[PDB]
Amino acid sequence: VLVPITEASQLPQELIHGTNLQSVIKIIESGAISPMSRNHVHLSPGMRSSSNVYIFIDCHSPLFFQTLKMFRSLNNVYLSSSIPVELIQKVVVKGNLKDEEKLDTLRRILHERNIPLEKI
Ligand SMILES: NC(=O)c1ccc[n+]([C@@H]2O[C@H](COP(=O)([O-])OP(=O)(O)OC[C@H]3O[C@@H](n4cnc5c(N)ncnc54)[C@H](O)[C@@H]3O)[C@@H](O)[C@H]2O)c1
Repeated sequence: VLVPITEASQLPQELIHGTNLQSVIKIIESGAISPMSRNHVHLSPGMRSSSNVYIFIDCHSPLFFQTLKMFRSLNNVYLSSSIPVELIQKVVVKGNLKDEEKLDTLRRILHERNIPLEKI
Protein backbone atom coordinates (compact mmCIF):
# COMPACT_ATOMS: atom_id res chain seq x y z
CA VAL A 1 0.00 0.00 0.00
CA LEU A 2 1.14 3.57 -0.76
CA VAL A 3 0.71 6.82 1.18
CA PRO A 4 0.78 10.33 -0.35
CA ILE A 5 3.69 12.77 -0.29
CA THR A 6 2.35 16.32 -0.65
CA GLU A 7 4.56 18.64 1.46
CA ALA A 8 8.27 19.22 0.86
CA SER A 9 8.73 18.54 4.59
CA GLN A 10 8.04 14.87 3.76
CA LEU A 11 10.68 14.63 1.06
CA PRO A 12 13.95 12.96 2.15
CA GLN A 13 17.25 14.83 1.92
CA GLU A 14 17.89 13.30 -1.51
CA LEU A 15 15.73 11.44 -4.03
CA ILE A 16 17.79 9.29 -6.39
CA HIS A 17 16.88 7.34 -9.52
CA GLY A 18 19.47 4.66 -10.24
CA THR A 19 20.13 3.67 -13.84
CA ASN A 20 22.94 3.07 -16.36
CA LEU A 21 24.67 5.40 -18.82
CA GLN A 22 22.66 4.33 -21.87
CA SER A 23 19.32 5.04 -20.17
CA VAL A 24 20.37 8.44 -18.80
CA ILE A 25 21.12 9.66 -22.33
CA LYS A 26 17.73 8.44 -23.55
CA ILE A 27 16.21 10.05 -20.45
CA ILE A 28 17.74 13.45 -21.16
CA GLU A 29 16.96 13.33 -24.88
CA SER A 30 13.31 12.27 -24.47
CA GLY A 31 12.89 14.91 -21.77
CA ALA A 32 11.53 12.86 -18.88
CA ILE A 33 12.17 9.91 -16.59
CA SER A 34 9.08 7.82 -17.41
CA PRO A 35 7.44 4.96 -15.43
CA MET A 36 7.87 2.59 -18.45
CA SER A 37 6.64 -0.95 -17.54
CA ARG A 38 5.65 0.08 -13.99
CA ASN A 39 2.95 2.68 -13.20
CA HIS A 40 5.46 4.93 -11.37
CA VAL A 41 9.12 6.01 -11.50
CA HIS A 42 10.95 4.27 -8.64
CA LEU A 43 13.18 6.52 -6.50
CA SER A 44 15.55 5.65 -3.64
CA PRO A 45 15.75 7.94 -0.59
CA GLY A 46 19.31 9.00 0.20
CA MET A 47 18.50 0.32 -6.35
CA ARG A 48 19.73 -2.28 -8.81
CA SER A 49 23.30 -3.30 -7.96
CA SER A 50 24.30 -2.69 -11.62
CA SER A 51 23.18 0.98 -11.48
CA ASN A 52 26.24 3.19 -12.25
CA VAL A 53 24.22 6.42 -12.88
CA TYR A 54 22.41 8.38 -10.18
CA ILE A 55 19.87 11.08 -11.02
CA PHE A 56 19.15 13.45 -8.14
CA ILE A 57 15.71 15.06 -8.17
CA ASP A 58 15.61 18.64 -6.88
CA CYS A 59 13.42 18.27 -3.80
CA HIS A 60 13.57 22.04 -3.18
CA SER A 61 12.07 23.16 -6.50
CA PRO A 62 9.09 25.50 -5.92
CA LEU A 63 7.34 23.58 -8.72
CA PHE A 64 7.96 20.11 -7.26
CA PHE A 65 4.36 19.20 -6.42
CA GLN A 66 3.00 21.04 -9.47
CA THR A 67 5.02 18.67 -11.66
CA LEU A 68 4.96 15.30 -9.88
CA LYS A 69 2.36 13.27 -8.04
CA MET A 70 4.38 11.56 -5.31
CA PHE A 71 3.87 8.46 -3.17
CA ARG A 72 5.77 6.38 -0.67
CA SER A 73 5.45 2.68 0.03
CA LEU A 74 5.56 1.30 3.56
CA ASN A 75 9.14 0.09 2.95
CA ASN A 76 10.34 3.63 2.13
CA VAL A 77 10.51 3.64 -1.66
CA TYR A 78 9.20 6.71 -3.44
CA LEU A 79 6.98 6.33 -6.50
CA SER A 80 6.36 9.31 -8.81
CA SER A 81 4.66 10.48 -11.99
CA SER A 82 6.81 11.33 -15.07
CA ILE A 83 9.80 13.42 -13.96
CA PRO A 84 10.86 16.12 -16.46
CA VAL A 85 14.63 16.37 -16.82
CA GLU A 86 14.30 20.04 -15.86
CA LEU A 87 13.48 18.86 -12.33
CA ILE A 88 16.82 16.98 -12.24
CA GLN A 89 19.18 18.49 -9.67
CA LYS A 90 22.38 16.63 -10.59
CA VAL A 91 23.56 13.53 -12.47
CA VAL A 92 26.34 11.47 -10.87
CA VAL A 93 28.07 8.78 -12.98
CA LYS A 94 30.65 6.25 -11.81
CA GLY A 95 33.07 6.46 -14.73
CA ASN A 96 34.00 3.39 -16.80
CA LEU A 97 36.86 3.70 -19.38
CA LYS A 98 34.59 1.94 -21.90
CA ASP A 99 31.90 4.69 -21.82
CA GLU A 100 34.09 7.78 -22.45
CA GLU A 101 32.26 8.73 -25.67
CA LYS A 102 28.76 8.50 -24.13
CA LEU A 103 29.93 10.70 -21.20
CA ASP A 104 31.03 13.44 -23.63
CA THR A 105 27.51 13.23 -25.12
CA LEU A 106 25.98 13.34 -21.61
CA ARG A 107 28.21 16.32 -20.75
CA ARG A 108 26.88 18.30 -23.77
CA ILE A 109 23.12 17.56 -23.36
CA LEU A 110 23.28 18.27 -19.60
CA HIS A 111 25.15 21.58 -20.17
CA GLU A 112 22.68 22.48 -22.96
CA ARG A 113 20.03 22.07 -20.19
CA ASN A 114 22.23 23.44 -17.41
CA ILE A 115 22.11 20.17 -15.44
CA PRO A 116 25.38 19.68 -13.52
CA LEU A 117 27.21 16.42 -14.18
CA GLU A 118 29.60 14.88 -11.65
CA LYS A 119 31.88 12.00 -12.65
CA ILE A 120 33.27 10.04 -9.68
N1 LIG B 1 15.76 3.16 -9.92
C1 LIG B 1 15.93 3.39 -8.63
O1 LIG B 1 16.77 4.18 -8.20
C2 LIG B 1 15.05 2.65 -7.66
C3 LIG B 1 14.72 3.21 -6.44
C4 LIG B 1 14.24 2.40 -5.44
C5 LIG B 1 13.93 1.09 -5.72
N2 LIG B 1 14.06 0.59 -6.97
C6 LIG B 1 13.64 -0.81 -7.24
O2 LIG B 1 14.06 -1.17 -8.55
C7 LIG B 1 12.96 -1.75 -9.28
C8 LIG B 1 12.47 -0.74 -10.29
O3 LIG B 1 13.23 -0.87 -11.51
P1 LIG B 1 13.83 0.47 -12.14
O4 LIG B 1 13.72 1.58 -11.16
O5 LIG B 1 15.15 0.15 -12.73
O6 LIG B 1 12.80 0.71 -13.33
P2 LIG B 1 12.18 -0.38 -14.32
O7 LIG B 1 12.60 -1.71 -13.83
O8 LIG B 1 10.73 -0.09 -14.49
O9 LIG B 1 12.96 -0.08 -15.67
C9 LIG B 1 12.71 1.13 -16.40
C10 LIG B 1 14.02 1.63 -16.92
O10 LIG B 1 13.79 2.63 -17.93
C11 LIG B 1 14.62 3.74 -17.69
N3 LIG B 1 13.99 4.92 -18.26
C12 LIG B 1 13.17 5.79 -17.61
N4 LIG B 1 12.76 6.78 -18.36
C13 LIG B 1 13.33 6.53 -19.59
C14 LIG B 1 13.27 7.22 -20.81
N5 LIG B 1 12.58 8.33 -21.00
N6 LIG B 1 13.96 6.71 -21.85
C15 LIG B 1 14.66 5.59 -21.66
N7 LIG B 1 14.79 4.86 -20.56
C16 LIG B 1 14.10 5.39 -19.54
C17 LIG B 1 14.79 3.78 -16.18
O11 LIG B 1 15.95 4.47 -15.78
C18 LIG B 1 14.93 2.29 -15.87
O12 LIG B 1 16.26 1.87 -16.07
C19 LIG B 1 11.93 -2.12 -8.21
O13 LIG B 1 12.23 -3.39 -7.64
C20 LIG B 1 12.12 -0.97 -7.22
O14 LIG B 1 11.64 -1.25 -5.92
C21 LIG B 1 14.56 1.38 -7.97
